[PDB]
Amino acid sequence: DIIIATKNGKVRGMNLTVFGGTVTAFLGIPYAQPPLGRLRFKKPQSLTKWSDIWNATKYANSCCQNIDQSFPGFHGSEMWNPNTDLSEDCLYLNVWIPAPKPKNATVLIWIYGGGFQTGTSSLHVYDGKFLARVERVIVVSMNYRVGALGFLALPGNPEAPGNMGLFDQQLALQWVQKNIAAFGGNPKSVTLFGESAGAASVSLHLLSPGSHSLFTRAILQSGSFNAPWAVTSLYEARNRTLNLAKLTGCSRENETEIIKCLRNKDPQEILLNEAFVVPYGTPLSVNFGPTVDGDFLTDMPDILLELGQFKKTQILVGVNKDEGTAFLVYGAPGFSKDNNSIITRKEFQEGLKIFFPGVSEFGKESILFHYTDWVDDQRPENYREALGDVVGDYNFICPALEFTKKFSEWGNNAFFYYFEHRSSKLPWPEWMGVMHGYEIEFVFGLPLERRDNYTKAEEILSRSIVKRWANFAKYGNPNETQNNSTSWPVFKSTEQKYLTLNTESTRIMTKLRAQQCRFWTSFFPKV
Amino acid sequence: DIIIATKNGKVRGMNLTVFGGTVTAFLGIPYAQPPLGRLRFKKPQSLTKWSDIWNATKYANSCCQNIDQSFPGFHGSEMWNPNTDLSEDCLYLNVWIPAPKPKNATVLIWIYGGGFQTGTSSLHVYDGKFLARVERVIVVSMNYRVGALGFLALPGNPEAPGNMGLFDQQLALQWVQKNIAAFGGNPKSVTLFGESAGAASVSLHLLSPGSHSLFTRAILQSGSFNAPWAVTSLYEARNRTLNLAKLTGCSRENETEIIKCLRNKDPQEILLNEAFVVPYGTPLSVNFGPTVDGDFLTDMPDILLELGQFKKTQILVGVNKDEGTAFLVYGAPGFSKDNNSIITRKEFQEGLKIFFPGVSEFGKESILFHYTDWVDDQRPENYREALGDVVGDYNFICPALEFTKKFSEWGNNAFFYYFEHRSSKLPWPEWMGVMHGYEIEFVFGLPLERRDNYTKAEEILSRSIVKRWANFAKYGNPNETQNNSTSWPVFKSTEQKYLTLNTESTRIMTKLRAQQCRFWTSFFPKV
Ligand SMILES: *[C@@H]1O[C@H](CO[C@@H]2O[C@@H](C)[C@@H](O)[C@@H](O)[C@@H]2O)[C@@H](O[C@@H]2O[C@H](CO)[C@@H](O)[C@H](O)[C@H]2NC(C)=O)[C@H](O)[C@H]1NC(C)=O
Ligand SMILES: *[C@@H]1O[C@H](CO[C@H]2O[C@@H](C)[C@@H](O)[C@@H](O)[C@@H]2O)[C@@H](O[C@@H]2O[C@H](CO)[C@@H](O)[C@H](O)[C@H]2NC(C)=O)[C@H](O)[C@H]1NC(C)=O
Ligand SMILES: *[C@@H]1O[C@H](CO[C@H]2O[C@@H](C)[C@@H](O)[C@@H](O)[C@@H]2O)[C@@H](O[C@@H]2O[C@H](CO)[C@@H](O)[C@H](O)[C@H]2NC(C)=O)[C@H](O)[C@H]1NC(C)=O
Ligand SMILES: *[C@@H]1O[C@H](CO[C@H]2O[C@@H](C)[C@@H](O)[C@@H](O)[C@@H]2O)[C@@H](O[C@@H]2O[C@H](CO)[C@@H](O)[C@H](O)[C@H]2NC(C)=O)[C@H](O)[C@H]1NC(C)=O
Ligand SMILES: C[NH+](C)CCN(C[C@@H]1CCCN(C2Cc3ccccc3C2)C1)C(=O)c1ccc2cccc(O)c2n1
Ligand SMILES: C[NH+](C)CCN(C[C@@H]1CCCN(C2Cc3ccccc3C2)C1)C(=O)c1ccc2cccc(O)c2n1
Ligand SMILES: C[NH+](C)CCN(C[C@@H]1CCCN(C2Cc3ccccc3C2)C1)C(=O)c1ccc2cccc(O)c2n1
Ligand SMILES: C[NH+](C)CCN(C[C@@H]1CCCN(C2Cc3ccccc3C2)C1)C(=O)c1ccc2cccc(O)c2n1
Ligand SMILES: *[C@@H]1O[C@H](CO)[C@@H](O[C@@H]2O[C@H](CO)[C@@H](O)[C@H](O)[C@H]2NC(C)=O)[C@H](O)[C@H]1NC(C)=O
Ligand SMILES: *[C@@H]1O[C@H](CO[C@H]2O[C@@H](C)[C@@H](O)[C@@H](O)[C@@H]2O)[C@@H](O)[C@H](O)[C@H]1NC(C)=O
Ligand SMILES: *[C@@H]1O[C@H](CO)[C@@H](O)[C@H](O)[C@H]1NC(C)=O
Ligand SMILES: *[C@@H]1O[C@H](CO)[C@@H](O)[C@H](O)[C@H]1NC(C)=O
Ligand SMILES: *[C@@H]1O[C@H](CO)[C@@H](O)[C@H](O)[C@H]1NC(C)=O
Ligand SMILES: *[C@@H]1O[C@H](CO)[C@@H](O)[C@H](O)[C@H]1NC(C)=O
Ligand SMILES: [Cl-]
Repeated sequence: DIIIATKNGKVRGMNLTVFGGTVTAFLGIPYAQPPLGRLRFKKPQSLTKWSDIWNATKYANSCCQNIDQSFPGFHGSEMWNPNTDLSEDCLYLNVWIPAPKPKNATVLIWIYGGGFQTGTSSLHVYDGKFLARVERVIVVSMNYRVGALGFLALPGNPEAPGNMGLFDQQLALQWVQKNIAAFGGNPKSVTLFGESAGAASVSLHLLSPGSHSLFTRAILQSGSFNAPWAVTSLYEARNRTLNLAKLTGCSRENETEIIKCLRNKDPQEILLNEAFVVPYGTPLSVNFGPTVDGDFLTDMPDILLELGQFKKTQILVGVNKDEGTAFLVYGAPGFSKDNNSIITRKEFQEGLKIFFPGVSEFGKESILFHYTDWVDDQRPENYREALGDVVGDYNFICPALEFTKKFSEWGNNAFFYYFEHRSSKLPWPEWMGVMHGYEIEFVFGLPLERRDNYTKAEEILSRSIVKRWANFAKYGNPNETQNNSTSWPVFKSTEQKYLTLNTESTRIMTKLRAQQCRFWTSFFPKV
Repeated sequence: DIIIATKNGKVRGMNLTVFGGTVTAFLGIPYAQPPLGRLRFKKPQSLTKWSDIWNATKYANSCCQNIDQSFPGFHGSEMWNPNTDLSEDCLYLNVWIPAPKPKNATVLIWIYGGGFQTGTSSLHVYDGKFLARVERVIVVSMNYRVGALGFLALPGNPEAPGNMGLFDQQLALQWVQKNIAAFGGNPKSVTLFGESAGAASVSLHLLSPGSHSLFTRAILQSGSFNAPWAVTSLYEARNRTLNLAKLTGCSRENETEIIKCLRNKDPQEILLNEAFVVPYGTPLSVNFGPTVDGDFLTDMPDILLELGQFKKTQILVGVNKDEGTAFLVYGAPGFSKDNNSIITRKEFQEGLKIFFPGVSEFGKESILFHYTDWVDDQRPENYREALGDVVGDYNFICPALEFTKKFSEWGNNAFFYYFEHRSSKLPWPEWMGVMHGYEIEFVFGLPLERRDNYTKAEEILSRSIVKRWANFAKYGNPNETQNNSTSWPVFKSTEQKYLTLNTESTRIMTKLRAQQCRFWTSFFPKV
C-alpha cells in the first residue's frame, strides 16, 4: 500500500509490473474544481482539501469532445478517440513514479494534442509507466478542457475570457510544483513535452509569464503556436462566439447574459453546434482555440516570439516525414484509406480549394507552381504526394522549423529531429507513410514490450529515442552517449542542423525543406 | 566528301545523322606503327607518313584480350566484350567532329577501363557522336594495348620496359596536340576523361611529366591510381613476368633473351597463361598493370600524390552507389545474377577470403567487425549488401575519395559526384543496384536518343550530366547554369562536399562513407 500526503489530501496509488519491475501509478488525481454550471467557461478554481484519502487507481473522465466517427471499426482513427467517459468534471491528472521511490527525479509533463477540440491523457499511446521504469523519471499527464468549453472567448469578460484549457494545463503545472516532491520528484527539473496541439500548448507556456517558473525545458513534437491552425485571432473569436450563441438560441446582447445562457445549455448541445460556427471549414479547422486574452497571452504570440519575449531555456523540436497525409482522407477528392489514392492534376487543384479556402486564386496558383516542378512526369504519385507535402509543410514542418530558428536566435540550445520511421503496426495504408502522431508510441517506449508485435529494431529505436528524451529532460542535451550513437548537434539559424531518426542510419542533415519553407514562411504571408 | 589533312597524311571521314543534325566521324585513324614482331612489348613507335588518303570509315581492330564468357547471350556481360577483330595491330583512334566544322572547340579524350586487361574504344557506350552533336565539343578515343602485351615489365630493359599501354595513350594525346587544330579543335582545351582503369590512367597522366603538356583538365570516373588494383609492384612485376615465361616454357637467363622468346609465341599463347601468372586471384585481379618504370612514372605514385608532384589543374571525380556488386557474381559463394543472392554469415566470411586472399585472419576479422553493425539483424540482405559495400568501398570509393582529397590539398578545384541512378534498361538483377560501369551511358548521352527506350527523366538526367561534363571541360567548372540546377560546390579537404546525381532531387552532401573510408584509408594499410 502506497499513500502519498499531498498538500490537500492523502492519495493512494496502484502498483504495476513493467519489464520485471514495479512502477507506482496514481491515476486520476483531481487538480481543479469541477468546472460545472456557474464555473463553466471560466478559469480553473483552486481546490478544497480532503482528509479522506483518495483512491487514484483508475483513469478519470475525459473532457467533453466530439468523437471521430469517420471510420467505424478502424483502429487507425479510433485509437485517438477517448477511452474513458466524457464529462465536464474532468480536470484530473496522472502520475507515474519509479519503484523504489526516487530521491530527486526529473519530471516529464505530457500535454496531449488533437486540435484543441479532442484528446485525453488516458490513451494507451501516452502510458507513462514505461518511461518511469526504463529511465527512472516521473511522468505526469493531465486532462484539460478542449473545444468551446476550454477555449470559448469573449475578450476581457472573466465569464468566458478564452484560454481556459491553457490555464487548466498551467494549474496542473503548479500542482506538480507544489506536490511532486512528495513523490520523490524534483520540481526544479521539469520538462514539458507534447504533440500537435499539445506541442503548440508547450510553446505558448514558453511565451506565458505565469508558466515561466513552472517548468524547466520544453519538447515540441509536430506542432508550434506559429502553425497556421494554433492561434485564433481576436476577431475570429468574436464572430465564432456570437455564431455559437445564435446556433444555441442564446443571442442576447448584454455580454455576461449571452454566457449565462450557454451555461444552462447542454454540453451535448454545445458540442454539436461547435462544428458549424465558421462558414468554410477544413480538416485542420480549429474553431475554439487559443486567443490573445491579455492574461495567459499578453500579446500576439508571433510578436513575442520575434522580439525575444519568452523563457530562455533549451527546446527539443521535430516533425515526421509525412505530417500531412492523415488529413487528406478526411475530405480530399480521390483520397481514401483503402485506395492507393492516385489523383489527377484537377483533383490536386481541388484539394487546394479545400485546405486553403480563404486564399486567393493567386495563392492557390503559387502553391501549384512551386510544388509541381518534379522531373519524372511518367509516375502516378506526383500529385498525390504533392498534396501531402503541401499540407504537411504548410501546417507543421515549416512553422516548426520557423519556431526553432527564432527561438535559437536568442542564444538557446535547440535540437531538431526528423522522424522518418514507419510503424510496422501502422493501421493506415502504406502510401500515407510516416504519419502525424505516429512517433508518440516511440517516445513513450511502447516497443520496449516484446510481447507487443513490434520489430526488435523498433525496440532499439524506441529505446534510443527514450534515452535521448530523458537525457534532454535531465541534462538539457538529447544525446545518446554510450552506444556509439550519432551526435545530435545544436540547431543554429545559420546552418540549421537536425538529426534524422530511423532504424537504418541516423544522419546529420541541414536546412530541412529549405526551398519549401522559404515559399511558406516568406512569400505566402504576403499572398 | 570530308577529307582532313593530318600531319601524317590525308584522312577521309564520314557524315552521321544525329538528332536532325550532322556529325562528321573519323573512325580508326592509325596513330603509331603496329606493335608487331620486334616491336612487341615496346613503347609505341612513331607513324610513317602516307602519300595516300586513309579511309577512316570504320572502327579499327581491338587489342588482343581474353573475353568474358560467363553469361553467354547475356547483354550485361557481353556489352563489355570487344566488337571488332582482335589484333596486335590495334593502335588506332577515333574522332568525332561537330558539323558545321567548329572554330576552336574543346576536345574530350576518352580512355576506356577494364582492369588494364580488356576494353576497346569501339564499344556502343563510348559512342562520341552524341557529345559532338549536343555540346559541339570534339570527342577523341583511342585503343591502347592491355594485359601483358601492354604492361609486361622488367625494370630497365627497353625491350620490355612496362607501361607500354600508357605510352600508347600518351602517343594518342600527342596526336591530338599535333593534329586536332586541323579538325577545329583547340589543343589548349583538352579534357581527359575515363572510367575504371581509364580513370586510373587519367590519374597517372596527372602524375607523369611527359603528359603534362598534352592535356588541360581531367575527369576520373570510378577509378584512380591509388586504388588497390591499379599499380603492379616491382616485386610482383618481377615474379609475374618470370612466371609467365615458365608457363609458356622459355625461362632464360639473359634478360633480353627471355623477351626474344615471348616475342615469338603467338598472341593466344600469351593470353592463355596471363591468368595463372599469379597464384591466387580475385575478380579484381590486374596481373599486368602500371608499374614504376622511371620513364612514365619516376617514383611510387602514392609518394608523388602525397608530396604535390603532379600537374596542377581542375579535376572532376566520382563513383557509383554500388561499385562492388558487379564483381560478386563472378566467384563469390552464394551470388548469382539469377537468384536474389541472400547469403549467410558463413558465406560472407568466405567472400572475404575470396576478395582478400593474402590478408591475415586479423584483417578479415576487422572487416567483418566493422561492416556488420547494422541495427535490424533480422534482414536477409545484410550480408549480401555488406560484401558489396566491402568490395565497393575498398576498391573504388575510398581510393577515389582519398585521391580527390590529396589532390585538392595543393590548391586546385575538385568536384566530387555520387551517381545513384539505376538505368531503366539495366540487364543485371535489381539487387546489384547502381553497378560499376553504368554511369558511362549517361555521360555519353545515350539516353538523349529518344528512340531508344530510356525513360523521359533519364533523358533529362543525361542532358544535365552532359552539360555539366562539357562545362567542366570548357570552363573548368561543372555547373549547370540555366535550368535552376543545384550548384556543384568545390571538394575541399575539411568540408568534403559532393553532389549526388539522380532523377529525383540532386543534393549536396558532405563526407561520403566517412566511417568506412577511415577504416580502409587509415587503419587497413597497417594490417
Ligand atoms: C479510390 O477510392 C476513392 C474513395 O472510395 C472509397 O472506396 C471505393 C472502393 C468506393 O467504394 C467509394 O465509395 C469509397 O468512398 C474514390 O473516390 C471518388 O471519391 C469521392 C469521395 O466522396 C466520391 O464522391 C466519388 O464518387 C469517387 N469516384 C468514384 C469513381 O468512385 C477514388 O475515385 C478511387 N480511386 C482509384 C484510382 O481507385
Ligand atoms: C461571421 O459570421 C457570419 C455568420 O454566418 C452564419 O453562418 C452559419 C454557418 C452559422 O455560423 C450561423 O450561426 C451564422 O449566422 C458569416 O456570414 C456568412 O458568410 C458566408 C460567406 O461570406 C455567407 O455565404 C453567408 O451568407 C453568411 N451566413 C449566413 C447564412 O448569414 C461570416 O462569414 C463570418 N465571418 C467570417 C468568416 O469571419
Ligand atoms: C612467385 O612465383 C612463384 C611461382 O609459382 C608458380 O605458380 C603457378 C600458378 C605458375 O605461376 C607457375 O608458373 C609458377 O612457377 C609462386 O610460388 C607458388 O606459391 C604458392 C603459394 O605460396 C605455393 O603454394 C606454390 O607451391 C608455388 N607454386 C609452385 C607450384 O611452384 C610464388 O607464390 C609467387 N610469389 C608471390 C605470390 O608473390
Ligand atoms: C541462388 O543461386 C545460387 C547459385 O546456384 C546456381 O546453381 C544452380 C542451383 C542453378 O539452379 C542456379 O540457381 C545457379 O546458377 C545458389 O547458391 C549456391 O551456389 C553454389 C555455387 O558453388 C552451390 O554450391 C550451391 O549448391 C548453391 N545453393 C543451392 C541451393 O544448392 C543459391 O542457393 C541461390 N539462392 C537463393 C535461391 O536465394
Ligand atoms: C494525435 N493526433 C493529433 C490525433 C488525430 N488528429 C488528426 C486526425 C486526422 C484528420 C483530423 N481528424 C480529426 C478526428 C476528429 C475527431 C473529432 C472531430 C473531428 C475530427 C477530425 C483526426 C486529431 O486529433 C486532430 C484533430 C483536429 C486537428 C486540427 C488541427 C491540427 C491537428 O493536429 C488536429 N488533430
Ligand atoms: C550506432 N549504432 C550502434 C550502429 C547502427 N548505426 C550505424 C551504421 C549503420 C550500419 C553501417 N555503419 C557501419 C559504419 C562502419 C564503419 C566502418 C566500416 C563499415 C561501417 C558501416 C554503421 C546507425 O546509424 C544507427 C541507426 C539507428 C539506430 C537506432 C537506435 C540505436 C542505434 O545505435 C542506431 N544506430
Ligand atoms: C566497364 N567495366 C570496367 C567493364 C567490365 N569490367 C568489370 C567486370 C566485373 C566482374 C568481372 N568482369 C569480367 C571478368 C572477366 C573474365 C574474362 C574476361 C574479362 C572479364 C571481366 C568484369 C572489367 O572490364 C573489369 C575487369 C577487371 C577489373 C579488375 C579490377 C578493376 C576493374 O574495374 C576491373 N574491371
Ligand atoms: C531544378 N530542376 C529543374 C527541378 C527538379 N529538381 C528540384 C526539386 C524536385 C522536387 C520538388 N522540389 C520543389 C522545390 C520547391 C520549392 C517550393 C515549393 C515546393 C518545392 C518542391 C524541386 C531536382 O532536384 C532535380 C533532380 C534531378 C535532375 C536531373 C536533371 C535535370 C534536373 O533539373 C534535375 N533536377
Ligand atoms: C533536488 O535538487 C535540487 C536542485 O536541482 C536541490 O534543491 C535546491 O538545490 C539547489 C542547488 O542547485 C539550491 O540552490 C536550492 O537552494 C535548493 N532548493 C531550495 C528550495 O533551497 C536539492 O538538493 C534536491 N533535493 C533532494 C535531493 O531532495
Ligand atoms: C579509300 O576508298 C577509295 C574508294 O572508295 C571511296 O573513293 C573516294 C574517292 C570517295 O568516292 C569515297 O566516297 C569512296 O568511298 C579507294 O580507292 C582507296 O584505295 C581507299 N583508301 C585506302 C587507304 O584504302
Ligand atoms: C481505497 O481502496 C481500498 C482498496 O483496498 C479500500 O480499502 C478503501 O476503502 C478505498 N477508499 C475509498 C474507496 O474511498
Ligand atoms: C546499448 O546497446 C545494448 C545492446 O548491445 C542495449 O542492451 C542497451 O540498452 C543499449 N542502450 C541504450 C541507451 O540504447
Ligand atoms: C584558340 O584558343 C587559344 C587559347 O585558348 C588561342 O591561343 C588560339 O589562338 C585560338 N585559336 C583559334 C581561335 O583559332
Ligand atoms: C533546359 O530546359 C529546356 C526546356 O525543357 C530543356 O529542353 C533543356 O534540355 C534544358 N537544358 C539542360 C542543360 O538541361
Ligand atoms: Cl530537403
